[PDB]
Amino acid sequence: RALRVLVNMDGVLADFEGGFLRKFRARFPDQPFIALEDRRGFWVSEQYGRLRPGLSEKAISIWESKNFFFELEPLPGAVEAVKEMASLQNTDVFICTSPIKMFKYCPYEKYAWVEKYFGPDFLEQIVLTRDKTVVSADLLIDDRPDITGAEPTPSWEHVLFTACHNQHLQLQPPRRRLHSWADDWKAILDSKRP
Amino acid sequence: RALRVLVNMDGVLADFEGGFLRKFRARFPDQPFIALEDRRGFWVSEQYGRLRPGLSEKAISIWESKNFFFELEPLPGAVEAVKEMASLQNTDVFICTSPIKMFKYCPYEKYAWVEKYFGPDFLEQIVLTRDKTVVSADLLIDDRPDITGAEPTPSWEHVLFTACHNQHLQLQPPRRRLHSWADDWKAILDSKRP
Ligand SMILES: O=c1ccn([C@@H]2O[C@H](COP(=O)(O)O)[C@@H](O)[C@H]2O)c(=O)[nH]1
Ligand SMILES: O=c1ccn([C@@H]2O[C@H](COP(=O)(O)O)[C@@H](O)[C@H]2O)c(=O)[nH]1
Ligand SMILES: [Mg+2]
Ligand SMILES: [Mg+2]
Repeated sequence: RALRVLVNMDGVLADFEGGFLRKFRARFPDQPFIALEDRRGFWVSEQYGRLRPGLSEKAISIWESKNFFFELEPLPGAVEAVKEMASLQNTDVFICTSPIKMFKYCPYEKYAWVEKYFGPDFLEQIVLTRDKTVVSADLLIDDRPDITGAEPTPSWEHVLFTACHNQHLQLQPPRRRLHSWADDWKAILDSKRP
Repeated sequence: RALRVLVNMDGVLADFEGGFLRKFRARFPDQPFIALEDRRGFWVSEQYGRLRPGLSEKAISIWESKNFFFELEPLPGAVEAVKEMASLQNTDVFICTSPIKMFKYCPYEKYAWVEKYFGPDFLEQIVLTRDKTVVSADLLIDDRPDITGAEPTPSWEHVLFTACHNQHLQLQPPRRRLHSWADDWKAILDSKRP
């Protein structure tokens, strides 16, 4: 009865691409890097691995480091939009995020980040999972183009959230984008309501 | 097409009740405690709060402490059963667990625990969520009697896993139990297959 919306964290709420580039450049000032305009494909590490030998492992070391997730800046409009979305009648919002393989800091810092920006009561809305297809909802707003897993027919419509790495991608009809949080996300939600 | 089974962690895989009692008694040897045979109701803290003033907060302090989740012993047969279950043809297993409010240690230690007992490749199968009703599957094996959330009609059948706190409960037909991991869990799975 309530519309359920899954909102991805990295690349949708949290500025993973920007934070990564900044910290990569600072730690490795003598290595080549990929400017955001030149990013292509979900996997940062893979593009860096193509750019130079040993660069994938260096890239990985940035997001495995303590404070990487906690110190990510919110994307413009993301906190305000999600707060408003959650407050709408007949609308349930969950933050759905996939932790990295190295688990020392990432889960903890993602909870801390959500507490920081959305408050203690929002922690109840976090779902941490590597497989988003087993989470049921009406909508999933997520910057990754290919979302697959154990469920071959997920219940959600995946709305692609624009990011540097996907901005040039042609989608198969009838796949839809949310171009930024300034774009009209209420229209997208409303299209799914009775 | 593959049968999907959600297996709860505390009280099903990990011996939360036993670990809690042991550590409570050791930390607070002068306080009254609740023997496992006398446990009633999901909420440990609530029963302790009825037992004596200030005991709820003392109980909470045990599972908020570092190493509490990591040091939980597996329940008898749980690791062997879940390993076997995951290896079955046409069967996908996810571990579905609700972290406590205090997030400093709990998420991290639950990942570490799953790595310890099931190996690195099993980390992909963990779902951390306060709301299990938004995770879709054929079966949920979980020791908590009342499993509710944002989805009024979850896709799973909830099979109640016996625990000290629920062993006396009469369920509404046609709700079903798994009495322990020595009980015939394959029959329960098979009952859900085409
Ligand atoms: O090349 C990459 C790019 C992203 N990620 C990880 O993928 C997950 C996606 O996070 P979210 O967008 O689901 O929040 C993050 O934990 C991020 O660190 C990688 O492991 N490798
Ligand atoms: O009185 C209680 C009893 C259990 N729990 C918590 O409920 C969650 C259930 O874990 P799981 O059975 O979903 O793995 C655990 O994080 C456990 O610490 C409480 O907060 N209070
Ligand atoms: Mg993302
Ligand atoms: Mg449990």
